[PDB]
Amino acid sequence: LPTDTNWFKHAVFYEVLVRAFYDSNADGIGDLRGLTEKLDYIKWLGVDCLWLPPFYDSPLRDGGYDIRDFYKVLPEFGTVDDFVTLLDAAHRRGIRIITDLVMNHTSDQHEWFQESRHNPDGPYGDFYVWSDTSDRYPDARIIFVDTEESNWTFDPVRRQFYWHRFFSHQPDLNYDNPAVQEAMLDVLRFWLDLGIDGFRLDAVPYLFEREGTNCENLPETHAFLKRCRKAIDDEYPGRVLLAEANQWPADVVAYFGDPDTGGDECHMAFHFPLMPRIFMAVRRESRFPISEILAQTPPIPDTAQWGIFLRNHDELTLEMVTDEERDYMYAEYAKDPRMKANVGIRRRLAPLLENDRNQIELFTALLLSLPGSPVLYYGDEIGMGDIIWLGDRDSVRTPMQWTPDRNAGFSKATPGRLYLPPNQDAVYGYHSVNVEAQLDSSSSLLNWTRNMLAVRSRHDAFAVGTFRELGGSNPSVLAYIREVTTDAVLCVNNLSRFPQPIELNLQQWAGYIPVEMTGYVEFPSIGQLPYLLTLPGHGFYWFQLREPD
Amino acid sequence: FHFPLMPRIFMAVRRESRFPISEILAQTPPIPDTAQWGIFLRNHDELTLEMVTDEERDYMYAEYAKDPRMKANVGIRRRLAPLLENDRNQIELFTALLLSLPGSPVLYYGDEIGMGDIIWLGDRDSVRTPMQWTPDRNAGFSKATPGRLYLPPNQDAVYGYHSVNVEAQLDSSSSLLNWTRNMLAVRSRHDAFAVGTFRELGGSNPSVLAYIREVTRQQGDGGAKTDAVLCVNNLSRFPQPIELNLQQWAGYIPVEMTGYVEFPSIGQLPYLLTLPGHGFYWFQLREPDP
Amino acid sequence: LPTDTNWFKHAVFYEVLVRAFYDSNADGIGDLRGLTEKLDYIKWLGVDCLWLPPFYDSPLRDGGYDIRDFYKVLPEFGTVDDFVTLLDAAHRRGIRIITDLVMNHTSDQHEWFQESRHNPDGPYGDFYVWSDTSDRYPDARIIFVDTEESNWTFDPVRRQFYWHRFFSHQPDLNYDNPAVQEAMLDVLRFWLDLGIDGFRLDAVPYLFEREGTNCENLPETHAFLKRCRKAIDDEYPGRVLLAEANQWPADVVAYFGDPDTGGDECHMAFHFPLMPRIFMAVRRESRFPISEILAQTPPIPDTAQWGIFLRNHDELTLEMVTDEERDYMYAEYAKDPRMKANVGIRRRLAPLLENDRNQIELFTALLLSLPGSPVLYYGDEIGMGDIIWLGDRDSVRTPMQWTPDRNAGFSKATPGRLYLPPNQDAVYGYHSVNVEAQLDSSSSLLNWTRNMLAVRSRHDAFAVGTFRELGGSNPSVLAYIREVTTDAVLCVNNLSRFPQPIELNLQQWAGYIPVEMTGYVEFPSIGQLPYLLTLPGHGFYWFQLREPD
Ligand SMILES: [Ca+2]
Ligand SMILES: [Ca+2]
Ligand SMILES: [Cl-]
Ligand SMILES: [Cl-]
Ligand SMILES: [Cl-]
Ligand SMILES: [Cl-]
Ligand SMILES: [Cl-]
Ligand SMILES: [Cl-]
Ligand SMILES: [Cl-]
Ligand SMILES: [Cl-]
Ligand SMILES: [Cl-]
Ligand SMILES: [Cl-]
Ligand SMILES: [Mg+2]
Ligand SMILES: [Mg+2]
Repeated sequence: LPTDTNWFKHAVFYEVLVRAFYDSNADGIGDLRGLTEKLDYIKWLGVDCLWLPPFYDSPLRDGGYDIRDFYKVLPEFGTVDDFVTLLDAAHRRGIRIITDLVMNHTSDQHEWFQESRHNPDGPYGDFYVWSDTSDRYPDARIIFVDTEESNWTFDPVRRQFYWHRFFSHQPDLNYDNPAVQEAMLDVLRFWLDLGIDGFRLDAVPYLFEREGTNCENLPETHAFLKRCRKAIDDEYPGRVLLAEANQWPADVVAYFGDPDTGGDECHMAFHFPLMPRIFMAVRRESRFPISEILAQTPPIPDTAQWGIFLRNHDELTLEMVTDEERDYMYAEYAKDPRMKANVGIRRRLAPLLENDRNQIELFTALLLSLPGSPVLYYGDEIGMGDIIWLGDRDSVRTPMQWTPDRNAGFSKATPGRLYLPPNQDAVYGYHSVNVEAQLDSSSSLLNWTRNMLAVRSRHDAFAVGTFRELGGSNPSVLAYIREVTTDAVLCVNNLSRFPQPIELNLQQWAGYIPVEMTGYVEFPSIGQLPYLLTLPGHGFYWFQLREPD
Repeated sequence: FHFPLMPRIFMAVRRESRFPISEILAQTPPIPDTAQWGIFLRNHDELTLEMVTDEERDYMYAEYAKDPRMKANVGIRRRLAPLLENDRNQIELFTALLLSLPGSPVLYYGDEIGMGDIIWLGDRDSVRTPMQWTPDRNAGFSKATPGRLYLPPNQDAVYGYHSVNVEAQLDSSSSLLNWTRNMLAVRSRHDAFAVGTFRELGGSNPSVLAYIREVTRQQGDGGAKTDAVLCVNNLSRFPQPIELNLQQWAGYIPVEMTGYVEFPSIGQLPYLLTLPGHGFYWFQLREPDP
Repeated sequence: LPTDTNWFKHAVFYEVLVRAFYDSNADGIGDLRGLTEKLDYIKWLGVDCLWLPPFYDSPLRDGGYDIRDFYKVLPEFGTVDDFVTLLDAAHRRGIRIITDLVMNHTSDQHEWFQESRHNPDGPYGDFYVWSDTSDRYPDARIIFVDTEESNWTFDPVRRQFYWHRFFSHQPDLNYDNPAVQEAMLDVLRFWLDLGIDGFRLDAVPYLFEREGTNCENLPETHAFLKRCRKAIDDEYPGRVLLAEANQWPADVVAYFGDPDTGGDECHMAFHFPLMPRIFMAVRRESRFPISEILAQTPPIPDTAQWGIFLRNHDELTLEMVTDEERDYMYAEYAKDPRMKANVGIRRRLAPLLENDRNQIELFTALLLSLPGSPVLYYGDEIGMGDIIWLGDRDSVRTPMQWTPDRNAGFSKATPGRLYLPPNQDAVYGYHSVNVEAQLDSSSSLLNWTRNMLAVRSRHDAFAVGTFRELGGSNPSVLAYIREVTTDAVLCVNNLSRFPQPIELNLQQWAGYIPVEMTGYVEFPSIGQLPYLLTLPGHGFYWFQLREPD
């Protein structure tokens, strides 16, 4: 695709798992050719970039975040040639593709690790972090404290301990070895040469360890990220790096790099607390949890962008971000029985909201109008459910529900051969929830979602506009303006389950005509008196503020 | 019974215009003080399966045949949800109208949970299938074998008893059942719905039907139960503004009935209300404080 | 097809409703083009001739047995050209087609009747049976006694009464008018010229009325049937006429015509009491109800053949045949709560047998091995259920269940537009019972049924062989031999729900080797001692009796 260094600021992303989308070869597992065959749907929906979770060769002990070979596609998905076919077909439709790349560690099945343990004096001997003792780095917490007794594991072949921030079968790479830094840069270039549009870099806060520190966010870690950005800048302009740092927003800004250069590390990073705050704002019928999180988020470099999504947990660690000192809602999450029940489990949007269509629309409207580039998760656009018993992550990784036919139209294989089963319950089951059934009526969730994407795409203000919170009489309503300079939009959102009035001081736009964006009806022009808007429970409106003749 | 009401409401929504409703109400002659109209959300009389019409006096006479939904169901009783293609917003709108327009309303069993129908059973029997109490065997209507039921329950993915039943709706405050029960409770506390006058307010926007209903008020009353009520109904599928001339109620405070939120007091200027597609509001008009 | 005057004796028929089989045009109603597109399935199943119930233009007030135009296909099915397309496609596969033709009456919407009533002095004035009184023919019973107050109805246009044996909207044709006889012969020739292989002639016992008689089975009625047979014989050799006479078998033999000519009326007629007797034989665990009905059936002409099927009711009148004087089981049917519940309602095979797979196989084995040409009803080969609330006839006329997809794969229309809905219950619903699901395992009812048809087709004895009941020690077991002279088969059937032994005197075949027909295992050769066979509850065996070396 022609280079366009700001495409990611205007993009709506769609996170879609290769294994889950479409099985074209009847082995019961989604594949790259299958995903390629469904690109017309993705184009029609109106998203701009696919985000694929790891599809590399892997023993799949930790969902594929345990990588066995960075250079090879998991065989059941296809080969590198199928990946290029997918890339070309997407680009032909103006769709880009990014993927997750785990930087911190590999599977213990990786040939580098097997050489490291079997041949310590060989070229891979120092590719991992080895020690005669388990005493080093004692200030680093154990991320998976209920599963791992220690961040050090004794290897029976090498008879030394090796370091791992994640599970024991995921040994950490030794970034103090210059050959490791070059090998990982080479992985980046391999996929960039194939034509991938970018990566989400995963587990990067953990790259370097140092005594006297908690071994996260070290300056040498940021230094390596600068090398990655520089390689991109110099060799592949127009590609993107996204940071997965599950930290309070103030701490995450460091991952965009030096502000004096306009940003010299990641182009994007995720704003994790957004969904938990929106969720609590609705539970409490108060705009404040949202107002406060946005107001307290520091400025980022102008060429950079936050990523946002409607999830309460990071998919790598299954942890919800928080901060004892800087999060006023810190103790409040535990008081909410809905938040409490789902601790450490990914859930889809409809189940998080008890399948309340009004709330699904409200949360989606906020996702599409708040500052940042939004990520939609595959299946949320039809209101798919999840199956929590499959696992904390696999809960939301069931097959895409295309039709009410056998296997939800995901596969021609026998049901017992599917990698995971489709939902089969009365509410979320494929007999009632599927793409085919929603294609017809203009009032389905799918068509509503598609229309909202079309509307958003016609207003640059949503992607790159300023953000001005309007306050107002009523704390149950969140109202704001997005503006870019010629394009100005007003968004009003009712966090209460009951109808609410709001009087807004819109004097600065006096004379302007609010045009509602779905039906194009012209509302009364703005005057010097406060503008009354009335919303039903959980309702919202988007208005284009049109200049007077 | 006032038979043309539902066909006119149905057409008003199809047309996104208040007039088919404005008109049948305006043209309905006054009736004795002792008397009351009965109203219901059906397009056919159950005895004859005929829809009432009149070549000379119904301006919509030829228009019904032009609507394919209307045409398909000629001579067949259908339940409310199926008539409205299971659109929850429309079910609420039609129900709000049924509960606030003049007359005494009749709800049909099962419409409060959004039951479907089974047209193949017959032109009347379509709507006479068992009440769906639970997702159990026979929808919890009977312990008999299924082959012995007088008629079978709905079994499809949309309306079937595994999905649509009383038990499933009892829990959530947001179910259609709980919403309907709350609307009935609200109505029962406001006399103007049952015996109030009817004053159509007109307004800038033809897509919105607005009216006020008032109690004449005699001896030993004064309270919410006898306060005037204001109802506003959006017949368009899109969000709509409406500006109302309520100057005779200057100073009164509209209080929305379900959540009890006070809206700005009525002034001499036109009062702006904004509605989502197919939305409605009910307000108690409270007399101001001296 | 090349003429073969005995094809009907070797045929397995498949009764299939055009409206129910396959909707190719997405109007929700099965059609001729759709039936044509499913001929590969019909060929694969292994049936030899389709039997289509009436598909003529009709207001459908009595299931299409009320005909408005004998020369026109009901428009929603297609036109005469689609019918010829179907005919040619079937013939190409070696499949023949017969259809129901109602001879006794037309709809009151038929143009003949409208002319008869409006223009009495015109050419159609005497096409129906008119009278100033309702007094004629008082000895004729009212068939539909719960619905029709009289066999005479007063017409408000002509202001005379007209005769009808069926419903009032089905006026009887006047066969004493020679122009009526010629017009009906012309209907026969029209369809024969198109290429149809034959007709089931319906309601023929009622053609003529005479004072002093009950107006059934009159000699003039048989005389007209001889005209039909003669027209066939002379102009279209190799076509077939089937009689629908719901009468005791002794009375039905008259419909084959004069034995001295080898039969000069219908080629075939149905043996209605067979299923009720098999049903009662199983209920009582005794072979006698079957033995007796077969033994008491008189010989028929050698070029003629009984038709047999697994139904308890005639589809025209919804009556079960019986005889107060000649049926020893006459009072017994009412004592059986299963028979009692289903009086006057068509039910499919699986529901009649409470979905007991062992019994479905037993009844099917009997259908395929007893004397006569069997008719399979569409859907029974996969074990379809019925929906009794749809009506006494429409109970068994729901869409063919092809797949577990939307509308059971019968149509692409919306479900609310289907002519009738598919079964949706946990036992018989299309999510569990459909062709697709049964295609795979060799042990499905569909594949079992197909294999039984293949086996039957390889032994002429089943079609045209003699029938010798073997008696035996055990009254719970029905054993017989079918033989043609070189091909001899032994069938043994356990009517008891428990395992049963039977000792058979097979001395006449001493030395012969019984070879079981499904697995081809050779059983001990027959000697002079009685041959012991042991069967599980409701089991059966078919053996080929092979000549010794
Ligand atoms: Ca590390
Ligand atoms: Ca007759
Ligand atoms: Cl995947
Ligand atoms: Cl590869
Ligand atoms: Cl994540
Ligand atoms: Cl989550
Ligand atoms: Cl009525
Ligand atoms: Cl109706
Ligand atoms: Cl048919
Ligand atoms: Cl035709
Ligand atoms: Cl029959
Ligand atoms: Cl039957
Ligand atoms: Mg696959
Ligand atoms: Mg059709």
